[PDB]
Formats: sequence, structure tokens, C-alpha cells
Amino acid sequence: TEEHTHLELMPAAILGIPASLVPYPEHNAAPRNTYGAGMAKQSLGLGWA
RNA sequence: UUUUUUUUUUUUUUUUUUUUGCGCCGACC
Repeated sequence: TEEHTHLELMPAAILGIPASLVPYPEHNAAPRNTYGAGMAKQSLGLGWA
């Protein structure tokens, strides 16, 4: 509106890198999202070539 | 013409059968 002084660029960018791995985080409970972000760093895969 | 020292015997071989501690960081239940 006219009263607004700034516009948000990306509301999904307020999360960290591990927290962005969770798909649809707004449909989950906050402790579940915290657990998912925590366990995202404990997974196994091709980390480095 | 002159005194105040004492005396005796009993103990054996060439030598022998496994890192503790200190502190930090991350993480699980």
C-alpha cells in the first residue's frame, strides 16, 4: 500500500541452508522442523567429488 | 738427700630358581 516503505524479497529466505531442505515447512510443527534441520547434517551421500 | 699405675684361650660356604590427565567442540537418548 502507500503506507508500506519496503517490500519483502523472498519470505522463504528467512530460513537457513539446512532448514530450506525441508519441503513444505509451514505445514509441520516447529519442533519437527527443528529436528529435520538437525538431522539434515547427519545424512550420508556424495558430499565431495 | 727422694713421693702416687697397671698385665694373658671357644660361632662354619668363596655362593644360588598393558596411553593417564586437562580443556574444547559436535552429537544421541
